[PDB]
Amino acid sequence: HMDKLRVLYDEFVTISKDNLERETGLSASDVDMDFDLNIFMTLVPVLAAAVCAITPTIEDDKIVTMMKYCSYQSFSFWFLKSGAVVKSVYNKLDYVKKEKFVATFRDMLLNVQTLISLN
Ligand code: NI
Repeated sequence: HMDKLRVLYDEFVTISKDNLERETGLSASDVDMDFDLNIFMTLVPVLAAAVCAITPTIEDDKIVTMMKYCSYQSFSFWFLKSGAVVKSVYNKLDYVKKEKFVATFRDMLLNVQTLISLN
C-alpha cells in the first residue's frame, strides 16, 4: 500500500539528506516514513490555507513558496537538527533538478492529500 507515495518520499528524502548533510556537516537521523506521513498530513491543510489549494495544476511558484514554510526540523531524518527549510535544498539544486524537485514535492503533497478527504 502507499506504493507511489513511497517512491516519491524516498526521492525527497535522498535529495534532502544529501544536501542537508553536505551543507551542515551534520549527520541525518533515521528515516521513519510512518512518522513523516503524519507530519505531511498536518502540513497539507496549513499550506493550502496559507498559500493556495494543492492541485495537479498548481503554479510552480506556489509550490516553491510552500517549500519556504516546510521545516526539516519537523521530519524524522532531521528532527530538531537545524532550522533548514525545504526551499534551502531547492536553492542548491541545479536548474534541471530544481524543476524535478518541485514536481516530486508537489506530487508527494497531492498523494498525502488523498488520505485526508473530509467527511
Ligand atoms: Ni504498502
